[PDB]
Amino acid sequence: MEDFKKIVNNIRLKDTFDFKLAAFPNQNYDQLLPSQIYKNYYQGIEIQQHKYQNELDIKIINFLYPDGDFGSANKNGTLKLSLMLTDKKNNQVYYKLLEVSGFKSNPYGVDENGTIPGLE
Repeated sequence: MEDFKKIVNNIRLKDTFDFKLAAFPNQNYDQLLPSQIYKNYYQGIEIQQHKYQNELDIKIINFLYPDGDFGSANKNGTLKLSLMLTDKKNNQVYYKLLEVSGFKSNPYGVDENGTIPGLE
């Protein structure tokens, strides 16, 4: 169908697949702060794999702040997606961290509950 090692280097959000969180079914990426996603994906992630579904399986197993703390992520509207990629031919599982931006952001990194990065 297509060699896996050629399609894995092409996995990109909004292209190959999209995700929707069980906690925010009707909200786009740009209306969600990275911190909101990080604190609510435990409710469930629905993957919409648009391409390569014959050859590959894409799962987001963890959402991580690029630098380890929400303020930094909320400022850049960025997240580090920890992925699990299954090669459907051989059935081997591969892991890959992918950094994506385009999520809601605010200049100081304050979160959805008013918390300020580093204060208190």
